Amino acid sequence: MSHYKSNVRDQVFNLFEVFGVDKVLGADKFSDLDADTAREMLTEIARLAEGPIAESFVEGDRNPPVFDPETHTVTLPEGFKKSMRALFDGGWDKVGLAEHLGGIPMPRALQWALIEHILGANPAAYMYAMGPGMSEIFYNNGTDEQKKWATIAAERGWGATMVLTEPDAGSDVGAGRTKAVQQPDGTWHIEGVKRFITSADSDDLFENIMHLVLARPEGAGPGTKGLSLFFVPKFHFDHETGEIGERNGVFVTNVEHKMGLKVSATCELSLGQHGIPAVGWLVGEVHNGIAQMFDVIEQARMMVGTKAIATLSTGYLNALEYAKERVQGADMTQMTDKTAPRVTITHHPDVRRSLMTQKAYAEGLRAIYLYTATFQDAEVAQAVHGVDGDLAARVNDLLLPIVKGFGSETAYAKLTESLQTLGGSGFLQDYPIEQYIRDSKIDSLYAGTTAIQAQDFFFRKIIRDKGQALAYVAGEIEQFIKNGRLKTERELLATALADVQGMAASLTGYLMAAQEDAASIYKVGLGSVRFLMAVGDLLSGWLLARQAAVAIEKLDAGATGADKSFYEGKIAAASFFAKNMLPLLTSTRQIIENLDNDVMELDEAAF
Amino acid sequence: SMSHYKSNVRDQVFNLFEVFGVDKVLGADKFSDLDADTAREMLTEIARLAEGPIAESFVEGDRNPPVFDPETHTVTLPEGFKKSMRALFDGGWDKVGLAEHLGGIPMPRALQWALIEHILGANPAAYMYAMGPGMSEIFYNNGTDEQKKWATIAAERGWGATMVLTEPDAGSDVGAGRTKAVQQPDGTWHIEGVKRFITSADSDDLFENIMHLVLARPEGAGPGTKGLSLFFVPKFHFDHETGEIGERNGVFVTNVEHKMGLKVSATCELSLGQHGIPAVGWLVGEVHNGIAQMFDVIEQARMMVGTKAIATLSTGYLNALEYAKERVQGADMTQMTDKTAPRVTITHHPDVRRSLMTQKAYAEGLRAIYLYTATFQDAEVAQAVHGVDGDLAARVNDLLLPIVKGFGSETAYAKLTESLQTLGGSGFLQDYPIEQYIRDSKIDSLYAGTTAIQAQDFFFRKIIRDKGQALAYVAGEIEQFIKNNGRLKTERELLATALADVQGMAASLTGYLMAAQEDAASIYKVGLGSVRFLMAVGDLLSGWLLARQAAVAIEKLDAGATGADKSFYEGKIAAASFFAKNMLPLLTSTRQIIENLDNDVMELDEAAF
Ligand SMILES: CCCCCCCCCCCCCCCCCCCCCC(=O)SCCNC(=O)CCNC(=O)[C@H](O)C(C)(C)COP(=O)(O)OP(=O)(O)OC[C@H]1O[C@@H](n2cnc3c(N)ncnc32)[C@H](O)[C@@H]1OP(=O)(O)O
Ligand SMILES: CCCCCCCCCCCCCCCCCCCCCC(=O)SCCNC(=O)CCNC(=O)[C@H](O)C(C)(C)COP(=O)(O)OP(=O)(O)OC[C@H]1O[C@@H](n2cnc3c(N)ncnc32)[C@H](O)[C@@H]1OP(=O)(O)O
Ligand SMILES: Cc1cc2nc3c(=O)[nH]c(=O)nc-3n(C[C@H](O)[C@H](O)[C@H](O)COP(=O)(O)OP(=O)(O)OC[C@H]3O[C@@H](n4cnc5c(N)ncnc54)[C@H](O)[C@@H]3O)c2cc1C
Ligand SMILES: Cc1cc2nc3c(=O)[nH]c(=O)nc-3n(C[C@H](O)[C@H](O)[C@H](O)COP(=O)(O)OP(=O)(O)OC[C@H]3O[C@@H](n4cnc5c(N)ncnc54)[C@H](O)[C@@H]3O)c2cc1C
Repeated sequence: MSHYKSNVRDQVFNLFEVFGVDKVLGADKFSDLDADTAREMLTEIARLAEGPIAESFVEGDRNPPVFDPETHTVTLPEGFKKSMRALFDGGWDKVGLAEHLGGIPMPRALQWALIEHILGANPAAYMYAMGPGMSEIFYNNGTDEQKKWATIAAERGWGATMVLTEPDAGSDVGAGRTKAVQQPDGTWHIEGVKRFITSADSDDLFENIMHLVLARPEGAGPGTKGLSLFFVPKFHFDHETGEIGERNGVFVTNVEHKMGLKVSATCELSLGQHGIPAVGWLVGEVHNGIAQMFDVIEQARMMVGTKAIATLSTGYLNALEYAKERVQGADMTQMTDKTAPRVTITHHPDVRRSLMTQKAYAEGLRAIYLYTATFQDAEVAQAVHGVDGDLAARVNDLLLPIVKGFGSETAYAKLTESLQTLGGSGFLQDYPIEQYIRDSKIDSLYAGTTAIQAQDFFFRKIIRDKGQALAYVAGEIEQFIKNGRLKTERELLATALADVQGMAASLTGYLMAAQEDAASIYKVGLGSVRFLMAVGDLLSGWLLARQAAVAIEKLDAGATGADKSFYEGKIAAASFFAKNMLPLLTSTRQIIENLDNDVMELDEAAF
Repeated sequence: SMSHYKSNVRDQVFNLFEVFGVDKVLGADKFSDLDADTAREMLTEIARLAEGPIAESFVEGDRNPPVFDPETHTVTLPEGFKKSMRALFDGGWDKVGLAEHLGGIPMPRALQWALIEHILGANPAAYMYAMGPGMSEIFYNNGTDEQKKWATIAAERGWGATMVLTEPDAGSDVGAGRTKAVQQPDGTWHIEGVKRFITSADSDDLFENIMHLVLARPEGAGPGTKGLSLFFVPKFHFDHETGEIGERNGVFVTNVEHKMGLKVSATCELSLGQHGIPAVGWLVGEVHNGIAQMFDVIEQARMMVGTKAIATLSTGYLNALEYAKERVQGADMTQMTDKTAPRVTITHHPDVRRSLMTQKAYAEGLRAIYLYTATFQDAEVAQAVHGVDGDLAARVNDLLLPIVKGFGSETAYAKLTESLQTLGGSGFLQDYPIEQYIRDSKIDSLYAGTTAIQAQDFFFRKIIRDKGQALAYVAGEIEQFIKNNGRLKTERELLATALADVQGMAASLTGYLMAAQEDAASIYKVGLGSVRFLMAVGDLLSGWLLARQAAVAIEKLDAGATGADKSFYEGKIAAASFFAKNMLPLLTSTRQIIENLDNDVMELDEAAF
């Protein structure tokens, strides 16, 4: 069929058998959505993804968008716009939208499971379809008058952008210099150049685009605290009827040539530089821009991590299908007999090692983002964890940089194994793995680099949090550890939990010691990404072991056939991950415990 | 990026002269007519040519890739890339290390691969196209007297060459190939089959002829690699006396692959005797010894591929470093709470220094590894610089090749991830060369034998079949460095742990092999651990060679180095110390993992994956 190989079975196993999300289906906010309907929804969008969405995956990469300087617009390849129309015609751009904007109320964990299929099949398609979701964010932060415009924007399916980055302001958002000048009538004129804006033009997919633009009001203070957020539409419109009016002064000037994700137009965006003003409306009519924009960034970060995990999953399943059919070499137990029967390559230990590595990380990462999503609804977190609203928000905030940072880094790294499994054929564009790699490289960069994820995780999600979310998660792991067929895995998990706790203590010591010895803080920076990755590995190992515990229960109860095979794979993956990935965390702890500032004191000229 | 290529002659000369003492042999015996000054001038010259005319078409070759005409069975290469090829030819760089009697300049292999590194960093496909004369020398070495005259012609005319092994069903398992050879009464052979993934099988109008060295199975020969013979199959027939090109021979490209990277290297389906015209082949050396003869070629290809990956990581790192030096973003971490603190260049950030020193230490440790390996590729160099005789040097070179290839390919691709990350969002742009470095280097874990095949060769052939003699030699050199100022005390302690870890890995895997005498399935544990073992030995060699470099750097600083020299030597100490403290300890956990491998993953139903 298509390049995209989906895994609804594993999503349903997580949602229902592991986390118990079906417990809230049929109750309260989700009163009208039952478990059967949720499963039909996943199967339906999986088929959409495997069909018309994936159909244009190759085309978007081989025949990428073209910038037109004669009109300051972008043209998209026809096959990809056909895929977009399939997404829209099915109403999938209203996934998880609030009911009053036309959505179907559902748990976030189900919402992200639906979205995984789009991100695996053609992830730029989800990015162009995020308009109604961003209109909901504008609604939540807007005045009563602005909530009327957001409703129009959602109902009409306008596109949307998030507009922060400038040539000199990427990780350091607060350095932005785009300016906002209030006009007598209460609107603002926005002036500046922004860079790397995803979907800044989208051909004729939509009748309008809502740009949500960070800019600094004249006279405002420095840094991110001096930023405000502005609603800046591509076209002016009638605030009552929605009728599209005159062009607004916000124009793309270039489209970047990228390693991958080529069909996502990534644009320099000029505001008020082409002779008409870029009129913006202060969101909520309050000056609170970085806090408002982080509502969007949080979702972008969830999407980026889920995208990376979706891509690893279809990479693994492509590699697995290939390995099952590729005949090459003799069985290793017959390697000295040059007339021995040839075997398929799944018989080779290094290939089974590779495949189980891909499998355990893909499925561990899926469990992680679905686990994370179970904290994004108060009702779900109460129902399935017994955790109240405040703690749930802090745990979600803790896990987001794991989904994003650990997800992006891990998926790209393990796709290397997926390609390797194809041999020389993995290097061909004939197979989709090399495009998976190119498309996923950006996931460690956009929505905040890995280093920024790791700094967020430690300084904000742990230290500022006074460790409360982290202690909750460590307690659940400890509970699992304390509890026969999983005794070895629980012992390996106990070592890994202790290692992560040791890392956290060492970095906390380096931070606290910076009050008297300022350079001590550098050791936190030196260790931060490795710590983030260690926590990701610990969470993967724990959730895999929890899956294997469920699988043991189901096999004991008499699972047969394809179910039995699935459950056997969960036990194998949990055991392989505990025995081959978790122990490296001990060496990483000892490395972190011995970090020093030699590398910081070295003259720059010595590099 | 046009001038994408950033060279490092200074580090090459440091290794060649200050660390390994390869100048000990320059001006003596086989190298009597090449002195150290000349060697350094050659490195400077090809590095300048690489940074200029060769690198000039690096982007062009990827963005305007070769185009196949299926009716002429030929490829057209972009003009800018052919201009780069002519610059290489006009300088004689396709004859680096060629025997004097073939028109070469005799030189140590360590110098030859250091020269080639610059071409591989600037435009690696250019060197692949230019390997013809080196092939001709291998053909010369393996040929009859008469073939030696043809090889001499081919080298003097600069013919291109290919190595033709792979078929759709015979990649890792070379012995499965079905291409056949049909003996003719006059002693020639007619070759019949379809080969796949053949690099340079057509090369536009770069050459007047191409020598295809083709593995094929004589009718009625036995199975496996042992049944294969090697055939000289020219693209054009030619006058065996004068070299004048004659009738087109029956060997035709029928497809050119669309690849992730290395796009300018035409990778070809090659049809032999399928178009009603015989593919005439001449039996190499007029003996049936094909897989042994072809491994002369494979050995050089594996060395090249490892050197290519390392060359590419080096320029990726130097590009990231020059970017990081200029990019202002954020406040110093000591001022992160003060939102009015001065902005700093990103080399001030701990994670960026960590990233950069990771790239540096791996790029420089890998350079030391391939140059160390090359010092064993001449008996006279191995004797002068290491005091080892010809037989042990060959076994040590053989031990190290899968490390250069397997560990070099895997490591370079992985650490280029850090190089790209250093550029931030800009690293994802084609405006910078790192994303093409990544795509171009992914192939290096695959062609010339996959990493799994490298690790299996390393363990079974280069350790077990060798009775551990080469490994024991290397380990003994590491042990002596550890035993020998206490300024490298911590590094030596860390290397001692890493050496014991690698020895423990080797003992575990050897134990699994011994157990396979009793339970055949125990051998699977060797396969499960083999790649991790090969990578561990690479880390150990990197950490050791960097520490040796640190010891020389300490001597030079003590003697009073100043200026740029001083900065260079300080960076060697920092790299060796960073690598010992951040890379080597992981080998302890890897050893423990290998000590506990089991066959659960082998017994699992394939359906459960
Ligand atoms: C259908 C479902 C319902 C509908 C809604 C859901 C749909 C969502 C739609 C969104 C889609 C997104 C994608 C859009 C389409 C195209 C795809 C594009 C993908 C990626 C695109 C991008 O790259 S956008 C640019 C991303 N840039 C970054 O992420 C910035 C990276 N740098 C940093 O994060 C730095 O660390 C910052 C900038 C934070 C450092 O500045 P600072 O030193 O001033 O920060 P601070 O002092 O630490 O805190 C300042 C201020 O900021 C708030 N804050 C910080 N960190 C926060 C986190 N992690 N979470 C929330 N808020 C955060 C905070 O208000 C703080 O104030 P205080 O609380 O400290 O007082
Ligand atoms: C000194 C520096 C100066 C150098 C100058 C440069 C000169 C080079 C010029 C090049 C000419 C132009 C060429 C242009 C090409 C440019 C691009 C190249 C890109 C890479 C292209 C490729 O990929 S070519 C295809 C590569 N294929 C492989 O590598 C094969 C992978 N599979 C394996 O290796 C398997 O492990 C094999 C096939 C070996 C398993 O078969 P088997 O089970 O039958 O093997 P065995 O029983 O273990 O051994 C059989 C036979 O083979 C000999 N042998 C095996 N392994 C050897 C090694 N490592 N080294 C030498 N010989 C080896 C051995 O003869 C054995 O017989 P026994 O000795 O055991 O009795
Ligand atoms: C495909 C793509 C799409 C994008 N889409 C959008 C979009 O829709 N909207 C938008 O607003 N932006 C968008 N961006 C911008 C993107 O978020 C930025 O590229 C990213 O935040 C990194 O910023 P930068 O590129 O300026 O890199 P830099 O900030 O210059 O980072 C360079 C290097 O320095 C490191 N570094 C920087 N500061 C620190 C620090 N304080 N501590 C430690 N290390 C540090 C980084 O980790 C990185 O390794 C997009 C980018 C890409 C590539
Ligand atoms: C760009 C490019 C250029 C090339 N140029 C040439 C050339 O000039 N000449 C030439 O002869 N060939 C050439 N090749 C072929 C190349 O050497 C083969 O692709 C390579 O040997 C792998 O073989 P394969 O692709 O058939 O993969 P397979 O052998 O099918 O390997 C598939 C997977 O199975 C694994 N596997 C296979 N056998 C075993 C085993 N026994 N034990 C454990 N794991 C195993 C592999 O490691 C890999 O992960 C080229 C290939 C490429 C991609």
